[PDB]
This record gives sequence, C-alpha cells and structure tokens, in this order.
Amino acid sequence: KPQDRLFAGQIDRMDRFALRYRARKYSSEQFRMPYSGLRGQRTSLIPHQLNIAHDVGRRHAPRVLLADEVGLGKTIEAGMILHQQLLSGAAERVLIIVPETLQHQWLVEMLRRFNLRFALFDDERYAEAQHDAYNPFDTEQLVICSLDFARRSKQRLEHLCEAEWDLLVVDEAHHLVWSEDAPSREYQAIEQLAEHVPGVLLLTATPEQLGMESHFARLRLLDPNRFHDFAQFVEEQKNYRPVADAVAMLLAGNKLSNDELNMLGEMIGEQDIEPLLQAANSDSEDAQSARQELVSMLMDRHGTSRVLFRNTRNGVKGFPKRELHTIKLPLPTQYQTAIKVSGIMGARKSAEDRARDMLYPERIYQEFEGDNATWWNFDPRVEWLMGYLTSHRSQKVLVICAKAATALQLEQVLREREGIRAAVFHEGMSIIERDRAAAWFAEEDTGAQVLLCSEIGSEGRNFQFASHMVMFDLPFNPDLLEQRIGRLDRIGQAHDIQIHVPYLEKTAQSVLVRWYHEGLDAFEHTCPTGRTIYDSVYNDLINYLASPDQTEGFDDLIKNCREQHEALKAQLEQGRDRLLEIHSNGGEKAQALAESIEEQDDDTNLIAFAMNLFDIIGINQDDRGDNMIVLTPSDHMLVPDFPGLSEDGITITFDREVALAREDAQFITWEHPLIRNGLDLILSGDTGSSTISLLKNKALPVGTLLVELIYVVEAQAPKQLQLNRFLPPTPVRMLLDKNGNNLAAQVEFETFNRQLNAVNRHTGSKLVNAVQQDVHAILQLGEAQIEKSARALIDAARNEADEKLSAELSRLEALRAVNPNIRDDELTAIESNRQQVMESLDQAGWRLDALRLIVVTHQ
Ligand SMILES: Nc1ncnc2c1ncn2[C@@H]1O[C@H](COP(=O)(O)OP(=O)(O)OP(O)(O)=S)[C@@H](O)[C@H]1O
Ligand SMILES: [Cl-]
Ligand SMILES: [Cl-]
Ligand SMILES: [Cl-]
Ligand SMILES: [Cl-]
Ligand SMILES: [Cl-]
Ligand SMILES: [Cl-]
Ligand SMILES: [Cl-]
Repeated sequence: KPQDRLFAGQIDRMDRFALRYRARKYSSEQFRMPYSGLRGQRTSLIPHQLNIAHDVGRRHAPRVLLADEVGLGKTIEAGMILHQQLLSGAAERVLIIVPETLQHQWLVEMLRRFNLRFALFDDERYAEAQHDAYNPFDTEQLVICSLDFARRSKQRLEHLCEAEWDLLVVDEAHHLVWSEDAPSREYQAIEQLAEHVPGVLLLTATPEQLGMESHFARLRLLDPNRFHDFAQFVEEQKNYRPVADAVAMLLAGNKLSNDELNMLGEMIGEQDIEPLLQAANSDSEDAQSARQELVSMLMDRHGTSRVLFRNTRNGVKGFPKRELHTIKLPLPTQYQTAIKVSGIMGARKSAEDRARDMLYPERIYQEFEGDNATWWNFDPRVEWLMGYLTSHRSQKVLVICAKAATALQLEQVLREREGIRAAVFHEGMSIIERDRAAAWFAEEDTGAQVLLCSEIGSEGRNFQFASHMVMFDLPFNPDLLEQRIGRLDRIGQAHDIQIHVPYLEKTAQSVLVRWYHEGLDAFEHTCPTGRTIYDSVYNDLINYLASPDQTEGFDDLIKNCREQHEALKAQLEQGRDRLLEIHSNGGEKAQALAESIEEQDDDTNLIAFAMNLFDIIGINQDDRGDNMIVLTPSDHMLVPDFPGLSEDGITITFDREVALAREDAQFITWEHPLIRNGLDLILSGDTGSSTISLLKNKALPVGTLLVELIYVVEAQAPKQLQLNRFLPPTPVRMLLDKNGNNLAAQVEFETFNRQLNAVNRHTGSKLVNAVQQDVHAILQLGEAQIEKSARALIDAARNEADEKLSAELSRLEALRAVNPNIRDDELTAIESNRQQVMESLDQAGWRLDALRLIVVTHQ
C-alpha cells in the first residue's frame, strides 16, 4: 500500500517520514507504562490519593464511596479516577452531579488539573441542546449539572437516565438523606441514576455515626446485593468494633491480651494462624514485618474497605496550624441608630431573620440610607483593614466577606484611600474573569497583594504564598466557616495560617465570634462537630444573635456546646477504624507508587518529541527560560485549528512543580491533549509513508540501494478492551540491501537519519521509477523477515496478556473467598476480557506502513 503511493508519485519530506516513525515508536512505549492516567494531572503526588485512584481507577465499573475528611482531596481522587478511565477507553461519557454552588469548582478543577472540558447543563443550556437531539444530554460526553437541575423534571430525569453514562460522580452526597415515608426528589433521582450508570462515585466526608440509615442507604446504592439489610449491617459494625480496637492497640505498640488475639484470629479464619499472630504480638526483630502481613490479611477481610475509603487528618498529617487573632472594635453611632430603627421596624420580624441581618451591619445601614451609601467612612472594620494592609504590603492577604456588594465596595475604598490594588472574586464574574484575577494575585511579582472574595466557593486554585486571611464578617453557619478557612488551610501548605477577625462589639458579630471560637473551637482546628451542635442549639443561639444586649445564659450555652464538642470529637477519634485508614492510604506500596511517578516525571523523550511535533504542525515556540514556553500558531499550520491553541497564544511547561505554581500554564505530559492530538494527527493519514533519499557515503559504491521499511504490528479490537496494554500498534524497523540483509540492528535510526537528504522532485521521480524493480525484489525479501518478527511480538504479548489477566482474575477470586464486596460482574469482566484479548491477539497480523528508499551518492 505505501509503495503503491511511492511508485505513483508520492514523495514525502524527510522530517515527515522520521516523525511518523518516532511518534509510532513512542506511542508504542508509553502505552505500556504501569502508571498511565496518573502522570498528566496537575497535582502534587500525595500517596493516599494515588492509592485510591490506582485501585478504584483500574476496576471494571467502580462503585465506591470516597469518604476522606475535608480537604484531603476527594475532588482530586475523583478526577484521577475519571482521568484513567477516559484515557484508557474504559469510559467515554461521564456525569457529575453537585450542589449548585459547587458546579464552577468542578469545571475549574476538571479542566485546569485533569484537562477535561465538562459542559455545565443548566436550564438554558438544556433548552439549547434540545434543538440538536432527542435526548439533549447526548450532545456532550462530559457534563456537570446540579442536584436541583436533575430532580426538577421527570421527563428531563428520564433523559438523564437513558443518556448512556459510563461513570456517575455525586459530590457532597450527604445531601442524599434516607427517609422511609418521604424521600426527597433528589434522593429519588440519584437512586434511579445509580441503577442506570454502571460506575458510581459517591463523595461525602460525613461520619456514619452522625447518621447510619443514610450511610447504609448510600452504600446500598453502590451494591444492593451486599448491603441488603440495615439491621445486619449495624450488627456487623458493632461486632467489628472490638477487632478494630485490638488492631489499633497492635500498631500503637501495647501488646495484646490472650482472648484479644483469638478474636483477631476468628475474623481471619484459617487453620495455621498462630505463628503469624504470635510473631506480630511479640515485638521481636520479626514483629515489624509480621504485622504488615497480619493487617494485610485483615484488610482483605474487612467488611467495607473494598468500597469505602476514608483517610483522616490525624492519619494523613500535613495541614498547617491555624491561629486566630480577634480585634474588638467600637460600634459607631451610625450603626447604633440604624440598628435601633431596624428594631423599631421589625418588632414582628423573626428572631431568625434579625440574627442573620445584624451580622452584616453595612447592609442594615444601606437598607435605610440607600444602596452604595457611604458606610465605609465610619466603619472601624474598614479602618483596621486599611492599617493592616498598609503595614503588611509585602505579604499576600485574602479578605472574605459575605456579600459581593460589600467586597466590591471594599475594592473601591482601598484603592481610593491607600492606592492598594485588589483582585476580586464573586459569583457575578465569569470563570475566565476569575482566572485573570487569580493569576494577578498569584504573582509574587508585585501582583495584586490582596484578594477580595465574597462567599463564593473556592474553585481549587492554589495560592502558595498566601497564609494570612481576614474575615471581614462571619458566615451564618459553621459549614461556611470551614469552607472559608479551607481556601488557605490546604494539604501541603507549610506556613501557619493567620486568621484575623475584626468585629463590632455588642453586636451579632461579637456573639458569633465567641460561639465559633469558645463553643466550637472552629477557627484554629477543623470542626467535625459544628453542624451537629449548630442544629441542636439553632433557635437557642439565634436569640443571643438577635439580642446581643441580653447575655443571660450565653456562657452556659457556650459551656454546653464546648463540652458536647469535646465529647463528640474524642468519640469520633476512638471509633476511627485504623484498619480502614491503612487500606485508605495504601502503606508503603503507595509511597513507592508516588516515587515511581516522580521518577518518570522528567521525560527527555517527551521534550524531544514535543518540539519535533510542534515544528511540523507549525507552532512557534518562544522559550522564556523560566521553565515556560509560549506557543503561538504560525502561517504554515497543517490543520487550520489545532485543538489546544488560540491566536492569543498559550503558555506551557513540562515541569510538575512549575505547573503547580503557574496554573495558567498547560502541563505538558504524554497524556496532555496537545500531545495526544498531535500524535493522532500525524498517525492518522499517509503523510510521511513514502519517500526517497540520497546517502553521501564514499565508503560505499555509487548507486547502491538500501530500503528502510517501517512495519506496524497490531491487532484490531474495540478500545474498551484495552489491548494497548499488551500490544499497541508497534513499529518494526528494518533496513535491507539488495540481498535482504537486515542491518537495522547495527544502524541506529537517529544516527543514520541525519545522513539522509531529500531529492528534488524531477530527479527524485526519475530515480524512483528507475530502481522500482529492485525495490520490489527487496520488499519480497522482507515479508518473510517481518513474519518471524511480528510472531515474536504477538507471542510475547499473548503470554504477557494471559499472565497479567490471570493474576487479576486470581486476585479477585481470592478476595471473593474472604470478602463480600466483590461483585459478580467484576469476575465476569476479567474472565471475558481475557478471552477476548487472546482472541484478538490470535488475529493480529502485520502491514507495511512506511518505506524510505536510499541511493548512495558521492556528491
Ligand atoms: N494532590 C493535590 N495537589 C494539588 N492540590 C491538591 C491536591 N489535593 C488536593 N488539592 C487541593 O486542595 C483543595 C481540597 O481539594 P478537594 O478535593 O476539593 O477537598 P475535599 O474536601 O476532599 O473535596 P470536596 O469535594 O471539595 S468537599 C483544593 O483546592 C484542591 O485543589
Ligand atoms: Cl525534507
Ligand atoms: Cl442543588
Ligand atoms: Cl441517617
Ligand atoms: Cl509586609
Ligand atoms: Cl478559588
Ligand atoms: Cl459577622
Ligand atoms: Cl447587632
């Protein structure tokens, strides 16, 4: 086929032939990496996240509950699972359903960290998409919508169910509450969705102790066969508590009681168990190893760890300390008058509404003096903010308030008074507008030195050098408070977080500061008890907020809440399942997984191929020297529009640490779309498949003919079978003389390619037609040589495919014997996939892809 094009007049350029071979060779090599799908994401390599992603991401139709605590990376873990299944072909269509306020968070995270462009489906986008198909969700492969959107219409819900999704992601799944007599519409929608999508990821950090019926109902959504009875599940969790405590004491060091181990041995039921148990419970020279084998066999028999992952902050340390600094300020008489007239108008207004309103006195003032009324003239919080920023000009400060209107007013007064420039975040801006404001604030280069945020939820952007936070006001519930602090209290952040709270005395602000700090300790330590206690004392705490002058019993309430907080906190830590924690973080095997990816990171093959790829496609690279390159298209582009480019130009980097510091830059790996789209572009057609060249070599007779043939050995099969793990389309380069000697083993490609020069068209065409009959005789000589070569590759693959898939099949069958969380369809998927892989490798052959004729000259 390629020689027919050559003898018919197609002569390709030298760089096209070379790049075609290189791109096929590197594609063949990068597919077989054991860590594919975990390299391309713009994240740090945290072992507990990679352990979850590497386990769940390679399953057939994964159905797990991701229950890591707040800030531990549930969005990143879900993104890594999506990244693998989409890259490998195991999934094609993904549906992410989140609370309405977290939609933009997931769009930014999935695009800027995993290169996944999701489509937000709201009511206006839904009506737009209806014009194109019967099912409007068929118009996009990756969509995000809200719980309210999914539940609102039965007809729209049916379309969402029949849209043939491969993976379903539900964030903040604790919003799905089990109710025996009145399940919410959003519960019913997710329940129906979960029966129609094979792969489901439920995300919620809620402890099962704060609600057990809902926790079991979420697990039953994942596997209704295993989790079929609630009372049985409750009894299982009770029966297991002594085992988790005895195990916890083991790793803690204190040795075990006689009856405490025959209880570990009963749950690990097997005949010869005494030697291992005694070796572990000895603290000898062998006990260190003996416990890893012990807990390993206990994790395989754990009742829920196969489908439930829960890392904790006490288990995975690495979060910064949080320091509270309160600043009590006098109440100006303008607010005194505004509050009084407000109380005269709201004698009937509910205590709940009065409590919330008086938290933001600039809104009370404007509600009587008009919008944009000059409250910033007398508000002492503004003056304190002025003095703090003017005396801290070299550090990045993040200021948060509830309302955008207040945040936008602060930007103006701070600019008009002290000349300080501030980036602003609020819900009224576009994602791209917030992208610029973020990059402006991220500059250590006299960037924006203060970032002003409304209550808008964080979109995952990392501000490395930001460790100082000002709460201009306080949010109304403790869940919003931790979301605020989480903007800087990030994993891997080393500097202590300074939280400054300027507040007005004897107002609802002063009451809320006391309750958050003294009652919940919510500022300096992450609060797992806030919501639970807040619900119990809501209409009680509201009264003290609404009437800050009458403080009778407030100290008693604070005492009540703090004692309940401390008790619930310590109880959650006692019930912490250490065996579940170890399975969640992955131990030393996960640390090795993190090291292996970081070693693979610095890829000189990639930089080489990427620059060779961009020259041919026609991209102009401007190396800014700072580990960053600016890509701008040129005139001589192959395709008019190459996917990832814009006429404004994009910034790229190959270094993972630079990519984390500059999220405005593309993180180029073998798994980046720019690379995968460039590979497919040059390997799609026939460009570079047929050419002729001259070799200036005096050590060889004039006119001697060599042909270098690029064969490709491949099987044909659907991508979901994942045949590329064992036999991707693989090039087999041969270099033949007139007798058929294969010299490719002693003639390195790049060394020999640098000596082959193109021919002008008129001489080149004359030369090809002259040597044709000899070339045909050499082509016939190769067909026998490629056969033995291709048969060695296929037989190598079908043995490696049979060996790998036998291990996976045996591993899942060993688990099913001791674990109830192995689904029937999982065992059938491996058994069927293995048989189909063997059958596709049986029908694998060879073809000639490209050939380059070489004629020796002395000129
Ligand atoms: N490996 C990582 N590398 C870089 N940033 C990370 C990593 N893991 C987490 N982050 C950031 O830390 C923050 C917390 O991540 P999340 O996954 O959202 O935390 P989460 O609380 O477990 O999940 P939700 O859905 O937000 S409640 C985000 O700003 C992430 O971008
Ligand atoms: Cl050329
Ligand atoms: Cl919602
Ligand atoms: Cl419940
Ligand atoms: Cl400073
Ligand atoms: Cl953000
Ligand atoms: Cl407040
Ligand atoms: Cl007040």
